[PDB]
Amino acid sequence: HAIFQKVSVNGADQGSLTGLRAPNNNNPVQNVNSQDMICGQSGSTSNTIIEVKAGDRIGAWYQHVIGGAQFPNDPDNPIAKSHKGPVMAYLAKVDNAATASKTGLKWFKIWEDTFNPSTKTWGVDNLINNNGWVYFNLPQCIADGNYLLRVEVLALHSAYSQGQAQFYQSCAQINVSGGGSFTPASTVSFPGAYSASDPGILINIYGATGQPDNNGQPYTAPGPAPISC
Ligand SMILES: [Cu+2]
Repeated sequence: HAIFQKVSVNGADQGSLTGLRAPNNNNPVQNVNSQDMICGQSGSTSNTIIEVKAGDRIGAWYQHVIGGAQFPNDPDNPIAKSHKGPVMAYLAKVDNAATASKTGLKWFKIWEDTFNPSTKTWGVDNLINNNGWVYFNLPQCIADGNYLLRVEVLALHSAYSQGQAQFYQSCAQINVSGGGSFTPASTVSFPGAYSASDPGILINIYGATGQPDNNGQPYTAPGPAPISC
């Protein structure tokens, strides 16, 4: 239970909900066929389009509720420790990031922090240790212009049952300058890219003594591999 609700650009805080299409509650999306998978449940929208340069260091901030912790010493801020899983980021090129319909876009993955089997560390573990932030660079080669930037937490604490993996998604509206001429060889659809039977979605992450360590096995994130310039 958490909401992606703020972006930073090379460390500069763009402000709460600035440029975001974000849900207004922290409940998960669980039906991978839902249009809610694209940018989360329909919630707040913003007219701002965040100016970024290709290659920039982007931060995406999750907190338990809109605005931060739900109450003093909230143990589930930025997200409950139990919610082990990967974090993924995708781009979709759009003409106008403020007015584009979220439906039917052509998505490609640019980054993910999944599971390190030898350290037993999930992307959500790093999110927690970075106080809700996940950091990644925009590719240096992507073309100039508007994009939606979709960031997604996949929490697997209940994912051993069909349709009970939990998704926490929002989209940021950005304009890229200083880019290159990259065109993705392949794109995917949301909804569509994920199937409930995917081995990173229908998964029992619990080991011998009940710890969520994936039995020290490698984990396969759903969707396509991140592009590289
Ligand atoms: Cu939760």
